[PDB]
Amino acid sequence: AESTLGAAAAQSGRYFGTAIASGRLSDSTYTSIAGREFNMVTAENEMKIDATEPQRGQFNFSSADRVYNWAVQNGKQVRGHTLAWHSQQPGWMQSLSGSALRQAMIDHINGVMAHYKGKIVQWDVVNEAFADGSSGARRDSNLQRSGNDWIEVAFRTARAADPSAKLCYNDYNVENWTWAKTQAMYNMVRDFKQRGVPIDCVGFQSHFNSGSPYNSNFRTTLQNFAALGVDVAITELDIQGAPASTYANVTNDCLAVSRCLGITVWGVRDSDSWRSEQTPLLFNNDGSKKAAYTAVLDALNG
Ligand SMILES: O[C@@H]1[C@@H](O)[C@H](O[C@@H]2CCNC[C@H]2O)OC[C@H]1O
Repeated sequence: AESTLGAAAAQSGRYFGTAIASGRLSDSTYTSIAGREFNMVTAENEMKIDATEPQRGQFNFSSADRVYNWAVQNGKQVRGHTLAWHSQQPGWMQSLSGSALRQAMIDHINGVMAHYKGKIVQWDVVNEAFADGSSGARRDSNLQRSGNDWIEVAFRTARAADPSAKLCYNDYNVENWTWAKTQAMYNMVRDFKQRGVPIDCVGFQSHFNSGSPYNSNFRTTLQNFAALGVDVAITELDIQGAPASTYANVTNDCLAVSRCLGITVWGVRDSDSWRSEQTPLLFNNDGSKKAAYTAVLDALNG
């Protein structure tokens, strides 16, 4: 048994990660708790399209490198998030459509992956391409309006740019095996594997709440995607109210699936959360451990 989340996960060959915000790297409580507890880092915002390419052709890795360098200095690996997404696009990309947008999407993947070549274990190459609800349709965005092949082209571009990186598709509301959105993602990955589209991993954001609740069939979802020949990862876990029971269920689901690489929670303290009002993380505002922290650590330790 180990006394910290990352070390506990590492005993079964897994990681335990968090999202890191560069502007908070001067906060001593934040940096010391995150340093101690996690062995994997995702940049919360700094590796997104707008942050990394604020003007077309003009990259800015200053804040991204602050996160990457903090991670490596503190003994963590890094998940890159995210190369192609409808949200947080810079204005210049929002205005593009069609073939011009396709070229800009490819150029953006190539430039960011070149900067980090060989240094990023997993990339969320494409994020949030499915619509919510019963349709299983693609989300409407400039990217999707450029053609159904946007996702496959992003993945082929990424495979050529950095053959060492594991290439992930990441989404939310895709954890419950019975949901239409989950099945749409399953059918896409299955099709990609049939047609030779490079995809190595699927990320399950795991933003659980009353409208999108945890279900024990998450373990079935994880198993069934692993059986397609991809790794699986829990990428942005948070749980409304932070119940200990659900936090332990999720942890045990990952521990039960050989190709589940690890778990990232989407922040450190409740006050760091994008959904702080839902008190959905493992640490209190003062940095003390919540009941859910103990439940996770115990589950990791068997
Ligand atoms: O700071 C906020 C981030 O936490 C938020 O991150 C997204 C959560 C949902 N899945 C994708 C993540 O990038 O993005 C908005 C930002 O304001």
